[PDB]
Amino acid sequence: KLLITIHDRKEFAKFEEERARAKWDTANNPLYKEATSTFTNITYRGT
Repeated sequence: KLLITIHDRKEFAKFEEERARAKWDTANNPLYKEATSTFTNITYRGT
């Protein structure tokens, strides 16, 4: 798990830039919820 955790947390360590709150918040501002919306934020155009 040691490297499997370091060699993988890279993504987390990367996605951190978006919700980097998951280390001292995760939920704080809806941002954390917006980081996921970043997916729908491209379809949120309702069209």
